[PDB]
Amino acid sequence: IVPANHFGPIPGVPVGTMWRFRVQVSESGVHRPHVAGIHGRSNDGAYSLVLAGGYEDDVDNGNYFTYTGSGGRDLSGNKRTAGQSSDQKLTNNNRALALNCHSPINEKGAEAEDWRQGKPVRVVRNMKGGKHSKYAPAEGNRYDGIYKVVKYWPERGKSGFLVWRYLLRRDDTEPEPWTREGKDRTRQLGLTMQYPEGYLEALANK
DNA sequence: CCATGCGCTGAC
DNA sequence: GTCAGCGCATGG
Repeated sequence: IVPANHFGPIPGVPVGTMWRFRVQVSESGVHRPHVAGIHGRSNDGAYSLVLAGGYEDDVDNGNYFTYTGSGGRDLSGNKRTAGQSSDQKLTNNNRALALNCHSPINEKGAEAEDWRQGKPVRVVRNMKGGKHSKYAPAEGNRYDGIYKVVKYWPERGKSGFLVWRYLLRRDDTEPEPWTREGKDRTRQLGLTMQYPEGYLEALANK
């Protein structure tokens, strides 16, 4: 298996692979955190991210998307998500993702000199993003391939609070799973939704 | 030890 | 559709 700080595609996991739950995506190594949208280390970079419609400032255009950093929220009361109530900061996961950009870390944001030389990020799209994106899968989670950070910057989001934004652009030879070519490949590879052991059983009875 | 957290399940 | 809160993994 690969280390937790592995950059790039996970061997044996082609674009198009699908998992019903986040813990399954974690177990595969594609996106380790089972909750966080970003998996990264503040002195290395981000290895992967998940688009799940969790942040109102995200803009999903398929091969291109504007991702929002995490944080800027009050999670007291043992919460995992909430609306924006404070300015986000270029720290922890947010800092890791900015490091993927082919440019020195910049507190005011930056643009890549040559975006193709930036560190790769494995991208997963979750069905919940389907509320505003036509690229989200109908069910579960789907690995969509490698993307790179073209630029990142801070600005006031819909809430009026400062949020960090990142422009990601796809850089993968495997076809996008939402195109005719991607669907054909998924079919040819016989990829199907992965469910936990005995999940469907208990699911039906519910 | 402690902060973070783009989930998930059940009760309206 | 809202919404309250819990275990756990990862990073530091």
